[PDB]
Amino acid sequence: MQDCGLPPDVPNAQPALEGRTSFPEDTVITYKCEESFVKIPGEKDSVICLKGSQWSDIEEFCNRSCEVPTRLNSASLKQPYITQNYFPVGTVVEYECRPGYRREPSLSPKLTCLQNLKWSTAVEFCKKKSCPNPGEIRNGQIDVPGGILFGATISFSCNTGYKLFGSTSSFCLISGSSVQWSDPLPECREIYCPAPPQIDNGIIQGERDHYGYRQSVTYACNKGFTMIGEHSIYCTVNNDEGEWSGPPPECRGC
Amino acid sequence: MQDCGLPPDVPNAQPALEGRTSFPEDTVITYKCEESFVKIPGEKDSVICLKGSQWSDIEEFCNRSCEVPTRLNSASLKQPYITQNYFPVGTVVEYECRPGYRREPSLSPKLTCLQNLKWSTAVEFCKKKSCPNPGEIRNGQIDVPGGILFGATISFSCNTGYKLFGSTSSFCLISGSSVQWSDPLPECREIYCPAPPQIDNGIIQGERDHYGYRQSVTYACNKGFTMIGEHSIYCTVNNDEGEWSGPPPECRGC
Ligand SMILES: [Cl-]
Ligand SMILES: [Cl-]
Ligand SMILES: [Cl-]
Ligand SMILES: [Cl-]
Ligand SMILES: [Pt+2]
Ligand SMILES: [Pt+2]
Repeated sequence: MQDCGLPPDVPNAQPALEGRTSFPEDTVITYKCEESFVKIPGEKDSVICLKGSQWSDIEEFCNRSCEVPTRLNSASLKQPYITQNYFPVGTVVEYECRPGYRREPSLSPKLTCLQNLKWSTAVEFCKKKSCPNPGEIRNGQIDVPGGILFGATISFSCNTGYKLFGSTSSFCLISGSSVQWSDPLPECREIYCPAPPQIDNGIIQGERDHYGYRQSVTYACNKGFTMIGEHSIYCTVNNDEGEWSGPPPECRGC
Repeated sequence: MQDCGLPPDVPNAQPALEGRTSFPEDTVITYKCEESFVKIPGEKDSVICLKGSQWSDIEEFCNRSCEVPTRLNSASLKQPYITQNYFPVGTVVEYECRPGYRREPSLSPKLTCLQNLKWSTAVEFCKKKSCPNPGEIRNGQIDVPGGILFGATISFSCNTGYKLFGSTSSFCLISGSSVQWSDPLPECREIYCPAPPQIDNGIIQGERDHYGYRQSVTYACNKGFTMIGEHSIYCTVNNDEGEWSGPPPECRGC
């Protein structure tokens, strides 16, 4: 009926004594690997106090191991590395691209545990996916300030004389399997000036169905009359309504 | 004696006595109609001293006449009115159109000498001839401010994106028998933008031989290069030179 003394001394491991120094038979003491040490899977990490005041045998069960690889935005830890914590020197793990990222063939998606207990240099093996080419807007313009990769933003404009109809911008969002543009290409439609005013005792030289930006209309008085204002007027617009340069000339009189 | 006294007194007429008061037989004295007066055609205007110191008979030979019809630009006196100077009250003359004018049937080409010794009111019996239809200008405009009659002036313009080549105006001048357009219609030629600049590490999507107004050129970076700028630029045509909307997008980098 004798108690057990102090547990055996295990290298790189510290036992949880619970402030005790003597333990009754059938006492199980568990060790915890020291800093930079991860318990070797399948190894005895504890001791029991047996008859004759004797502790059960126990061998070193800790190996200097890497910390769980740091999360990456481009890729994730494949299985089963994604659930492991024991990473002794020489341990290599494999990654798999996230969404929306794509594999850079020329580069390896593997990380190694260096002697110094750190993961080998990180390379861009998982490169950002690139949305389809914007295209082109008829009588409009697309602005790609920072490429068209996953996360980029592009804007749309309408050339002078045209009003934009649709989305004014678009984002390279991730959509399921691949990547796509948030909003669709708008349309740059041609602005039209309201029918040119008609004048008393005068007429419009060759009238047209519609008048667009920079388009003019020339007037002509009737035999025996005179103008009062500009002879012609042109279709203004600016941003983004169609407007005539000014009032129409004037004929008089009789 | 063989002499004559003073010549008979003729109304509205004054005789040329030549400093003398007595005249020897066979002396012929001539009278000159007074102001506002013209001598009657085919009528004696002179007396002769005959035997017995007696002057030959003489009757009034001076009316009472208008003045040579005032010069007009449209019409010209007919024959023989164009050579006459004796125009007593009631005298009516006929005109004939000049070049390039034409008679206006509805109106009479005759002028009368009124009691007040003036010509009846002048009407436009000889109107201005008209010039052929100016026609039209492909991608251009013709400005007819005051009809196209003889003497009129018309201007020519070139629609946006086109440069005028030829006469910028024309006048309806008389061409022998008729009146014709001084100069021939000009040419509305299409302005071209200087060859679109090229960018480093990029290319022009489907380059063209020439670029006209509102025509654009889309750029494309080279693999591994990010396009930073306006995905495309268009050719703005400003009165009246061809210019690119702006700078071309860029490809980085390095
Ligand atoms: Cl692009
Ligand atoms: Cl005017
Ligand atoms: Cl005018
Ligand atoms: Cl681009
Ligand atoms: Pt005018
Ligand atoms: Pt582009």
